[PDB]
Amino acid sequence: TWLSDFPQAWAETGGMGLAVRQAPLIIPLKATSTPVSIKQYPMSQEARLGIKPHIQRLLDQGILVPCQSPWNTPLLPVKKPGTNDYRPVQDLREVNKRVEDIHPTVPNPYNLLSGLPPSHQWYTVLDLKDAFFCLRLHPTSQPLFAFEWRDPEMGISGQLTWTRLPQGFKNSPTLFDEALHRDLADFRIQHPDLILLQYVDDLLLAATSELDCQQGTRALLQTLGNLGYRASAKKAQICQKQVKYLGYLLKEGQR
Amino acid sequence: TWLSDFPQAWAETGGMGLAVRQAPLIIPLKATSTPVSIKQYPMSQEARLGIKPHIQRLLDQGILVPCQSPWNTPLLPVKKPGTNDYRPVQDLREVNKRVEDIHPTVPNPYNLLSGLPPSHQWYTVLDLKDAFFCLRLHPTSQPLFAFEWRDPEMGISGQLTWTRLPQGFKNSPTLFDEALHRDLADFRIQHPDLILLQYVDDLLLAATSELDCQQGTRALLQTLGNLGYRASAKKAQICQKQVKYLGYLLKEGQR
DNA sequence: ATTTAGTT
DNA sequence: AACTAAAT
DNA sequence: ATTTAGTT
DNA sequence: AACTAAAT
Repeated sequence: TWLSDFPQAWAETGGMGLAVRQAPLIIPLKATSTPVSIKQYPMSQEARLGIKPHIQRLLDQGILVPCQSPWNTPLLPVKKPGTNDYRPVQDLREVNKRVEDIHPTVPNPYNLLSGLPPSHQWYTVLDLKDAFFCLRLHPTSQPLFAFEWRDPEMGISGQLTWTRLPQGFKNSPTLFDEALHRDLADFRIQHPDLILLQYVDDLLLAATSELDCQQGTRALLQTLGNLGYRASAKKAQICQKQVKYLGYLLKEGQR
Repeated sequence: TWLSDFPQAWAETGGMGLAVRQAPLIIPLKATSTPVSIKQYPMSQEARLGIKPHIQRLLDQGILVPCQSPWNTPLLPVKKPGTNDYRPVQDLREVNKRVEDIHPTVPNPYNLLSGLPPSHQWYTVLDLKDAFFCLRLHPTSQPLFAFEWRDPEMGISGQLTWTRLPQGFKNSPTLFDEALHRDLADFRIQHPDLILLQYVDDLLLAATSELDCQQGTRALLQTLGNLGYRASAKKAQICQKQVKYLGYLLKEGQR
């Protein structure tokens, strides 16, 4: 039982993650940027009620904190179903435009998979849960991602912001990918025979023998857990001959 | 008085032209072409009355003749003014598509004018009237350009066609330009010092001295008249230092 | 609620 | 230029 | 009266 | 995709 031997490595039994080895991230602005404050678009009670539980959970988790900032972007009520449950989606486009660009270092899936040799037939796929939220944001950069939150009946001060790398920020995928690479560098050095592919929060470990894949997976889960990341036990594909990775179906070394 | 010394050369005093040296033109069809017969679109009495005098004049001139043909294209009532006088415009597009293409040998005005040296400052401009109609169409090709004509009160048999190169035919400008070049080849050889530019029916004669331009123009008018072409006395610009040719204003050797 | 790159 | 489709 | 290449 | 502009 992998879930039992590695309690800390799974999102199911390890609690929200936090990359303890990673220094809080500082987000540099473009040379001429000035704060932009876009008023919150009026939200219906339906959308607000649907979103509230999520905001509360994040505040309880310390991922969202009250603040007073010259920056402000609108929260969008987005429901996946035909018209069911709502979830908060922040429109950070005006913030993204004022943030200095960085080199896109995340490889496209096609090129990433090209590094998978035929020799390693035993695959293991893990996806990290709430990956961006595992990376802390430096207090100086936190104000940048502020939005307004007002509960008609006892609403928070006014604005809330993130203490972790947020969704909707143009550099999140790249910064997370680079941070995880730094954290798993040693693991790669300690396991020369293993093949590890990283695509932001989607990991593929490849070994030659079921045994290698087994021991390798134990080591990877142990490492991820200690670093503060959390993998989804529900979606985990362990030591399989066939697995689904990045939209592909890896079987017999195909795709 | 040029109009008096060259009666035959002017459209005003020489009658409709006819290039007597040019063999009637044979129009080759594309390898797979078959006759196309498009019914005449109903025409209002207003348009018909406006067009009638033109049709009658052409029939009197032998330019239009009755016929029975498997080919037929529509006549369009087109009035230049805001809604005044109508004139017949034949829609020969379906005929054009079935006629074999020929190399476009008429040079564009820009390139044509590049052959005008600074030495020849005395210009003479003539435009031939009803140029295409001066070229006969071989009896075998005449049926190709048939259209319907019916006078509510005593209408012609049915169809009429052209005995001369028609307007609206894709190869008319090129075939006329090549025919005139053949007819004026000798003139060019007999006047080495003169510069003659031809753009379909628009002619520009350039000389070094007013005298040369004078004698040259007399010779050109005499030649055109004898060949069966007719120039517009009204629009004629003779031995000028400045003239309008092909939309350009030739002055001092400029443009 | 807005933007934007595409399509029609 | 009026519509779609994506995207935050 | 229809077509067509362009624009909006 | 609804409109224009030319063209025969």
